Amino acid sequence: VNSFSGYLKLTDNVYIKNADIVEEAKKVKPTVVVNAANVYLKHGGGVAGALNKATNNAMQVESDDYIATNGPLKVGGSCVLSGHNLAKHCLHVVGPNVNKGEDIQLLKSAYENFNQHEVLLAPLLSAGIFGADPIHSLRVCVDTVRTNVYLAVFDKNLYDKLVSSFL
Ligand SMILES: Nc1ncn(CCC[C@H]2CCOC2)c2ncnc1-2
Ligand SMILES: Nc1ncn(CCC[C@H]2CCOC2)c2ncnc1-2
Repeated sequence: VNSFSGYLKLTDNVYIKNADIVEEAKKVKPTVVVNAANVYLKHGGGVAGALNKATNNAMQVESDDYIATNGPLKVGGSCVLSGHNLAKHCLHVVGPNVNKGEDIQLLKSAYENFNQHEVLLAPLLSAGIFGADPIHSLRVCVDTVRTNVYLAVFDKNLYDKLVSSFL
């Protein structure tokens, strides 16, 4: 049993809810919240900007030190950092950004990072300002992630479309 509430079950391991990933993290304090990161961990907008704002910029300060030591992530890669006031840990995952011309085949590699964690609260990778089709992102998630993932879909309109169209 876990603390996640109000989710619709899509498969054995994937659950979905119309929710802002930030308010959900604040309520649950999950072991792992996933950030929709870029390779520079520059948390300007989208899910990353919202998560970072909720940490009072502490996520960005920690991230700048990580990049100064390690250099940029790979598209499709990840790193584990603090979850600050939102979660125990934040898994920063880089999905391909279609609005920068990155290979959408890298979306599967991105979701494979989730398999290193038994339970996660996550957004749909490469959705929103990363420019991918969220229906596609949900299909790759279901077909790639084997651990238990609780997806927070911000847009109510999109949430209803994802559920209604799910095979
Ligand atoms: N502000 C900064 N940003 C980036 N780097 C590169 C770090 C690369 C890693 C990779 C292997 O070990 C070092 C910096 N070095 C010093 N200051 C830096
Ligand atoms: N605070 C937040 N800001 C942005 N997004 C992503 C918005 C993109 C669309 C497409 C997939 O889901 C919504 C969030 N998702 C959950 N919480 C979020």
